[PDB]
Amino acid sequence: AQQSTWRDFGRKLRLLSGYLWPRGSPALQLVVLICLGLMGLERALNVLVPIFYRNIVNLLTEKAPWNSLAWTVTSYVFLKFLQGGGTGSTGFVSNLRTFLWIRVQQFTSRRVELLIFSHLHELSLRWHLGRRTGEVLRIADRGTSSVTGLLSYLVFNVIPTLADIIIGIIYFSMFFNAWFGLIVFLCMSLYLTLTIVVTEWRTKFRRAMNTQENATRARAVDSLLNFETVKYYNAESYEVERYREAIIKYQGLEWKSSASLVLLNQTQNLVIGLGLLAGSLLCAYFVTEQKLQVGDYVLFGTYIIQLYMPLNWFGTYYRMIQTNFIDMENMFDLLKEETEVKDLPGAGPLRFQKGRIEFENVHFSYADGRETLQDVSFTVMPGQTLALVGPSGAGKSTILRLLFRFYDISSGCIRIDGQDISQVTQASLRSHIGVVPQDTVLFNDTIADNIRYGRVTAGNDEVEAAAQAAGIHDAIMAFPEGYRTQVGERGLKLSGGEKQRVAIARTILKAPGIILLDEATSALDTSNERAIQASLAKVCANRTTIVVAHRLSTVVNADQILVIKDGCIVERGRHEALLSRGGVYADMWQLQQGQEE
Amino acid sequence: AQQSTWRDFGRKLRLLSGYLWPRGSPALQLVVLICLGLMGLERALNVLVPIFYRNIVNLLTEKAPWNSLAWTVTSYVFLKFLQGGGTGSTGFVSNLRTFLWIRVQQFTSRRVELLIFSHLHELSLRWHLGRRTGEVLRIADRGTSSVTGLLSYLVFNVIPTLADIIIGIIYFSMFFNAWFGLIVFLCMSLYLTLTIVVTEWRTKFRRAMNTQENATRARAVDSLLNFETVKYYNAESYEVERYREAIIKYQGLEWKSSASLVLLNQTQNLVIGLGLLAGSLLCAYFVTEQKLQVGDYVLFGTYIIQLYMPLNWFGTYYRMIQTNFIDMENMFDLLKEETEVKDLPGAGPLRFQKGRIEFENVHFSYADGRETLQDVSFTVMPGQTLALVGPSGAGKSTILRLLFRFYDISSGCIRIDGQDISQVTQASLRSHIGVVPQDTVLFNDTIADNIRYGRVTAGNDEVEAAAQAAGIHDAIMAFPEGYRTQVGERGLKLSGGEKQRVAIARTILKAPGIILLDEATSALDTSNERAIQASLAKVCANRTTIVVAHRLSTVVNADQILVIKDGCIVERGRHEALLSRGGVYADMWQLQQGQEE
Repeated sequence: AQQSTWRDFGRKLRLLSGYLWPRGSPALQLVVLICLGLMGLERALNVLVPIFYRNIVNLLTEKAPWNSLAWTVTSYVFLKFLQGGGTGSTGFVSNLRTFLWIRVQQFTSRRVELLIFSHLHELSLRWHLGRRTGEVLRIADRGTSSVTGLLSYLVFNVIPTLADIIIGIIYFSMFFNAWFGLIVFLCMSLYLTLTIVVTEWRTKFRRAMNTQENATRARAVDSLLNFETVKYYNAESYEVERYREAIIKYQGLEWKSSASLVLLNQTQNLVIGLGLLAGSLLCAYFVTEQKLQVGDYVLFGTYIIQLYMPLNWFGTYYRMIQTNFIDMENMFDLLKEETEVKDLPGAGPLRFQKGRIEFENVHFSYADGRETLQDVSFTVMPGQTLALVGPSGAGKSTILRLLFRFYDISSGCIRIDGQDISQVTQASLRSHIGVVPQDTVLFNDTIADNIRYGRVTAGNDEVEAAAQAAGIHDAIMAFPEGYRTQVGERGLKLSGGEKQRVAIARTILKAPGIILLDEATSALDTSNERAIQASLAKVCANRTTIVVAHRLSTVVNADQILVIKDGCIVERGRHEALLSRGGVYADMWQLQQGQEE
Repeated sequence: AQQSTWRDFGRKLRLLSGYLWPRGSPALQLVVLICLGLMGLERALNVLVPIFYRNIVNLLTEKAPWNSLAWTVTSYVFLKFLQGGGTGSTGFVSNLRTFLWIRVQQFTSRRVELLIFSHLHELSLRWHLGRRTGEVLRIADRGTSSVTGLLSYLVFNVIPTLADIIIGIIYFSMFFNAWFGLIVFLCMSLYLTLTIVVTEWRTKFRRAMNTQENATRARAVDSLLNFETVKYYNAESYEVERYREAIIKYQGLEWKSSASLVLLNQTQNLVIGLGLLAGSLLCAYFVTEQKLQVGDYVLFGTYIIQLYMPLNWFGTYYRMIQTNFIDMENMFDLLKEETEVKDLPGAGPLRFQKGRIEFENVHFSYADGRETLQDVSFTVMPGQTLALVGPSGAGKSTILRLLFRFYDISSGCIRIDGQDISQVTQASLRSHIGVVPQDTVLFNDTIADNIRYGRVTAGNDEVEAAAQAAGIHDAIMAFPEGYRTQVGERGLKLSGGEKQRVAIARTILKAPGIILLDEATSALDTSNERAIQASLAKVCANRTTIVVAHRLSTVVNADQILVIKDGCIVERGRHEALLSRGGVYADMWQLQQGQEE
């Protein structure tokens, strides 16, 4: 229950990383089994090959014919080839183990990254505005690389290194005289303690260096963005002198940081030299003079400096483990709770005998932000043109946003045909109704598979039926590549109303039950819209149509309109009556006829 | 004369990097001398210490008392401590050499970076058009780090490594039998050739991996910025399937890249193993059986794998040398030619008996861009209010920049008092006249040393004389820290006209001869300006004043105005006459009196 690094670490491993591989089950567990087998084989070879080095030295000092030497030295060169030298040539089986490990690394990275990317298509848009999304994608894929590097380094470069230390200290404690193992243990404990102490002494100097670095960069960048000001008042020498003393003090701080780093290197060198100074325990100390051989010296001198080379790399792991742990908690905690979605059981899709919609007393405020609807209730028969054309506040878009189930509002629930919307599922509502946006964004793809996006699986009718029904067969046959023009925004800007008519073509390829015009054009001239409205309102048919606008040449229904004020209806009138009797829309009509010239 | 990497490289070293250190001349050449001495000492120790290893092995196989062994093995541990192990512990004298080298590294980095930063305060914005300065500052400090890393790596990690190779091959060619040196030379030539061939084979795979990486990132980021479009039309599975196959083909390309990298590691391992396979030339090959000792084997087995460990690091140097060379040519060529400045000899500062200014037929166009002045000539007596208040084109703001000597214009040079401006120096003109900008930018500093820039070494009359003469002593005594409020833009936004009145306070602390009131407020209400204009025009005194505006409640001089049209005067009139006779300013006055309500 405490805030530490084993309660959450033990909670996230309760069979969560246990079904990590349920896809390639015949031929993926064999890969990790062969990787563990090669890891154990390499840990065995690291102890096995200096024994053969000692055998070569003992056979040279105790002279033998060439048949007892040639196969021995070729087998030694072979067994050293299987484990490489030191850092150089990285061994024969370790890099092969990484070449086999890269496939399951790609598999687990693909799994966790698709899990994140599939999680970020639920959890609603109310939370869809943190302030940015490039930063959350950057911490997302840094977190995926972080968790795969963390698991790889923790299972490959910490635990096998410690196992090599344990098998070496068992070797020195059992097989020479149980005297060298005390030296190895004290030297390695002193090495690790001095390394972590000078590392935690160095981190604050590095942080001060970074703060002085971005301070002395921010002192210069604003001085050079003010070029006109520095060409004024002829004071360039003062600014270059101040930047001179700023970079002087920055060089002083990073000189302190470099002094800390070379002191770390000096302490590691002093510890490894004092540990290697016990090579004088190979002469006249009941060693090598009475009861040991010649190769027992070179075995020590090879194996001690052999097992100390992975201990150099404790630098640039510890900070990497810290950054990987903070990236793991950032990707684990700050991404996955819930926002709004209620897919409760016992839910039929929808009921669609007609196209009615019904409203009863909606009440919502934007989390005590922008004021919005109150006391709105009306009933629309199947097949009707309805306008929401009041002043440009929040209640206009409010009608457009709410029927699509972005968020719940009040105890009262909306009733489309015969069932409330809080009980039924999401996908039937998102499929049976279809809106027309204010502006259409084409993806970086062709024009033909931007019209495809609603239906799916083309079917070879989108250039034949949808392009002709929108009246755009000429312009889809007026492309240099025929119709496959592979630009959405990285090439030519297409037009203003062309994006709206291709959104209407997408709506035709959706075939909705209730269409919600949502601010039809709002960007270009009305002379194109009033000319091509016979094809724009072809999708306007025997179905419920709800349109919002402010250029009121489109609203010519003359049946009933619902001019809104501050999210509150006070008239619930109609077009001829709001031009005649209840003038609020009439005053807007006077100022609009004054606006037309 | 050819475009290659030695003509310019030999031209930039003709005594340019020869006076690199003329500041710390008593105690900075000793530092680089001790660094070269320690480099030579470490190159000597790398050959010296395996000789003592051979002596230890020969004395152990040819048994001696402990007095002939103990000092020998302690001296060997000492001499190995002075040069470290392999990569581990980095030696005793090399890291000390870098600790002494970091000071002269800071010195040369400070020199070249202050040279760049002092060069970028000269010439004319006839370059101050490069639509980006963050990138040129980024390329600038990357170039400084580039050139210091290039010089350090070239003098420390290439030439001493080659000297170690030469002294080793002289050792093998002179001291064993002149047979092992052929093996070492052939092995190292084969190693370097295979390394550079597989490196140039791998670079194109890395470039293809980077192109597929940013392609598959750009395919996802625009899909997720269109979250409303993907919540529309319920087609999330299609986008995640397309992103699935995109990251599949990206993983295939980077699998090819990783295969190339592990093939490079395999080729290096094969070459070092085939070179080490000549350790079978230490048995029955006129070696170690008739005329050599036991330590001659371990000398070979230590020194061959000793001198091959710097040869591993040819990777991640060659690409670094390429990036450092392209950064060096980017910082060397694309920064320093000239723009405009003419500081020719034979130039008096200025002549300042009065405050006259005189104009004769200016003609300029913005490099065939925006059309500007033609046929403008007039004469202003010392002490006069003059307006340039035509339509908002390019001819209004032409004069302030032009009189301040930003650029030459035509054969007609301007004559301020008795001398043309193309002959005299820059600093006297930039000091004797002072302008008032449209908007004032406060630096990230206190308020008191933002007023202090004009005088230099203000001492403490700026809060007493300048703050009282501008009438701002109350607001400079109304701060929580008294007056030292350490925010310019990172804290509170101060006000609109407060920046203009503190610019007027800076102008008072400049004490100009001719003031150019360039677009006084242009952002806030006129009721503050017309109330505090008695302190705004306190600097308006017995001196030449030139003001530009469009809110014409300020221009009340009624002496002579110079309303401009398309950079051309056709009236050269006055206020009462342009309201009475030559109506162009009168038509502007009619539409402005129609604009006031």
